[PDB]
Amino acid sequence: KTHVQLSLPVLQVRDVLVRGFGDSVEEVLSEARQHLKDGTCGLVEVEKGVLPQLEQPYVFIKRSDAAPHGHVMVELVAELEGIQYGRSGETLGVLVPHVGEIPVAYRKVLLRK
Repeated sequence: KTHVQLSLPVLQVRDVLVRGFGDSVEEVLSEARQHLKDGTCGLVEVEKGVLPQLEQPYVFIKRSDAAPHGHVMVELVAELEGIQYGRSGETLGVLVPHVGEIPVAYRKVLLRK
């Protein structure tokens, strides 16, 4: 399928134990996609002071369209030293590995895979 319905655990930035996916734009997009498939991916909602507490390169989920079955359609965009790789809509948050942190909420998305 080109799209997959996922429910992403929303984590508080100060709870996150693994604060990014790796060391290059290509690796973080790769790793993010693998963790999304494996159900081991969390979402941090971006506000003032969140991104400097996480590791670059960043992987964002961004709204790709204006929401089947409650699931917002999203795609992945990476960012490193102020340059983004991908072009998409509004940020829903920054993806991180999930290693058992307790979420505050779930975000239903339809991921372009």
